[PDB]
Amino acid sequence: VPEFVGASEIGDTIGMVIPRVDQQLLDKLHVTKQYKTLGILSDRTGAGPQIMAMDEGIKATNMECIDVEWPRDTKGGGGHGCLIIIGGDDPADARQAIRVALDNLHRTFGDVYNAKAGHLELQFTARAAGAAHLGLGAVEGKAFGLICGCPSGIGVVMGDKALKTAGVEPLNFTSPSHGTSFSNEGCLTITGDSGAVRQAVMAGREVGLKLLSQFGEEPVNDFPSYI
Amino acid sequence: VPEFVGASEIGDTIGMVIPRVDQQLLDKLHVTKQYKTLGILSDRTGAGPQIMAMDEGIKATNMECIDVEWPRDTKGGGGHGCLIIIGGDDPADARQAIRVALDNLHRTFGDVYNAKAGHLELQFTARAAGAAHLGLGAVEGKAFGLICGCPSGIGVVMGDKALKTAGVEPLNFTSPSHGTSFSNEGCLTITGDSGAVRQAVMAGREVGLKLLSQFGEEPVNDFPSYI
Amino acid sequence: VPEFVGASEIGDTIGMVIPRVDQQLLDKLHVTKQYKTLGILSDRTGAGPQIMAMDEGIKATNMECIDVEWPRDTKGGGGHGCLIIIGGDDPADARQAIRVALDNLHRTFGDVYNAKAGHLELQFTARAAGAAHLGLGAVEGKAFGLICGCPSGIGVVMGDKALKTAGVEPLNFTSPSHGTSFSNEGCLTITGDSGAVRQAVMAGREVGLKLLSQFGEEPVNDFPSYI
Repeated sequence: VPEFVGASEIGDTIGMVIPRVDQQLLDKLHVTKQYKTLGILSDRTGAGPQIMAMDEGIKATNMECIDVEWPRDTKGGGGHGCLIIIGGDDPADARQAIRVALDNLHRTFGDVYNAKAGHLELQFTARAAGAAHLGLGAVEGKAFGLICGCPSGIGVVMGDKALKTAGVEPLNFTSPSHGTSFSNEGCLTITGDSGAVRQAVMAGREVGLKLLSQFGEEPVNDFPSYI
Repeated sequence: VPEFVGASEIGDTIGMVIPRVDQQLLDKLHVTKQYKTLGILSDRTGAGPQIMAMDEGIKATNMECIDVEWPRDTKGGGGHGCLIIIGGDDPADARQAIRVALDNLHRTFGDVYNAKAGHLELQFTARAAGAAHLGLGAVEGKAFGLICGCPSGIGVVMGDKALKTAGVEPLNFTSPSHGTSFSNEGCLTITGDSGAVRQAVMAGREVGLKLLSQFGEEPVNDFPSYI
Repeated sequence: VPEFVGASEIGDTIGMVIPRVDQQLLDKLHVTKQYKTLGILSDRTGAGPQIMAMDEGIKATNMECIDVEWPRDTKGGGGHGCLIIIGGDDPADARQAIRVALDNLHRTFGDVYNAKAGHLELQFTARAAGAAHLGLGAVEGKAFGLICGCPSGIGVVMGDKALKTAGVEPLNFTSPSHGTSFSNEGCLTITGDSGAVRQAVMAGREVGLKLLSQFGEEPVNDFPSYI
C-alpha cells in the first residue's frame, strides 16, 4: 500500500504517511494542531529512542510534532512503546522525515542496555527540537539529557548521582505512579550547559550499569554508544 | 464449587455465577445498578471478543450488563484482557447467559489476527445489544463495527481507509493515551446502515493485513472468519 | 557502589540507601514527608509480598514508609511490581530496614500460587504497621488480610466466600479499572479480630485454588506457606 514507508526490527517500528486524512478521523485524534498530511511512527519497544530519532526528522524537514502517546509495552519488559504523529502540508516532506527517523534508530538505541532483570536508557542532545519538547518536556533550542533505569529505584539513584556530578537544571522526575504509563522506570530529565548535561548523563550511566549488574548479568547494548 | 460455570483455553476465559452476593462486597463493586444475582466473565487475552460473546448472552436471557473493566494484559502482547459483570434476579438465567457467552468465543475470535510484531481485531453486528453498548460504546438497536490494529499506528491507517470506503457514522477513536489502559492499539468504532458498516470493516481488515505483514510474518487466525 | 544494600532473585528485588539525597531530586519525588536519608526497595514481580516484608523492616527500625508506587509488571503476567521509599535520619537504620525486608521475601511469597492461566495471593498479619497502611490501606495496630485472584473474576468469588465465612470488616475491593494499575487482579482487603480475619483469608485461598485449577493446572507455590 502507498501509505507504507518502511519497517524495522529495531523496536518493531513502522512508519507510514497519510497524504489527506479523513476529516472525521482527524477530529477524533488528540493532536496539538490539525494538518491534512500526517506522518506516523509506531513501535512496540522504545519511547525515548524513537522520540530522539524523530527530533532529527523534524530538524531535517518542515514537519511539526503534533502528538506523542504512551503504550505500556516492550513485549513483557519494563518500559513503553510509542506513537508519534507529525504534521505538515507536503506528503514528500512527511515521507522524508519518517525515513530520517528510521535511519537514526541504530544510533538512538546506542545507550540502551538490556538484562533479564531490567534495563537502562540514556539520551543526549546539545539542541532539542520539537519532538523532544512535546514528547519528553525538553526546552526547545537548549541542551537536554535523559537518564532512566528499571526496575525504577535504580533510576532514582542514577538521578541523585547525576545531580551531584555537575550544575544542571532538573526538568522532571517520572516514576511508576507519576508521569509514566505504570512502567517500572525511574527517569530524570535535565537541561543546562551542554558540557555539564553530558557530564551528568555519563555519571548516571556508570552507576546504573554497576547497580543493574548486581542481579548477575552484564547489561548488553546492541549498538555503539553515541554519548 | 457451585459458583463455577465453565472455563475455556480461548483467551484463558472463566465464567462464574454468585446466586446471592454479599451486600458488603456489592457495595464495593463498581456497577451501574445493584442486583443480588451476578454473572462474571473474566479473561487474560481479549476485550472485544468476550464483549461481543456476552452481547449474545444478553440477547438470549433477561440479564443486564452492569460493569466492564479493562486490564492491560494479553500475556505480554499489546492488548487488553476483560472483566464483565452481569446482573439479574434468577441464578439459572445468569448461568445461561454465561454458557451462551462461552459458546460464542470461537466465533468472536474469528477476525482476530496474530503476529510476532502485533495483532489486528475486527468485530461486526447487524444489531448491537447492552454489552456492546456498555463495553464498546455501541448504539443499542443499530449496526456496529470495530476496527483495530497494533502497534497503534496501523489502527490509524485502518480507520482512515474504513471511513473513505462507505458513508458510516464515527462513534470514537481510542489510542494508547486516550480511551485504553495504555494498550498499543488504535481502534475506530462505527455505526450506520448494516451494509455500509460491513464494507468499512472489510476494507479496514485488508489494509491492516497488508501493513502488519510488512514486519515479515503473515498474520494468523485460529478460527474461521465470521465477517 | 556504597548505595547498594542487596539483590534477590525473588521478584527481581533490589534494595538501596541514599544517605543524603540531593534536594532538587527530593522536591521531585512523590513522598508523604521529606527526610534526607532514603531507603529504596524496587522489584519487577510482586506488590503485597514486598510491602508485607517492608512492614517487618518498619517494625524493626525507626524508618517511616513515605511512598508506595505501582508498576503494571510481573514480566508479562497479570500483576504489579513495586517501588517503596522509606525515610529517616540515620543511614545505618535505613540499611537495617532494607536488610530485614530482603530476608523476609521467602516468607511473604509463601501464599503466592502460580499457573499458566493466572495466580493467587494471600497475606495475613495480626498487627499491621506503616508499610501495610500506606501500601495496602491497612489500619495500623490491627489485624489485616489480603485476598487476591487473577484473572480478576476469581478474586471476586474469593472475596464473596471470605466475607461469608466470618464476621470481618471490608476495607476495599480493587479491580482492573479501580485501584490497580490496569492489572488483571480482584483484591479484597479486610480487618476485624485476628482469628476471624485468618478464617476468612483461609476460606478465600481454598476457593481460589479450586477455581484457578479449572484451567487444567494445579497452581504451584515456591516457598512454604506461612498461613
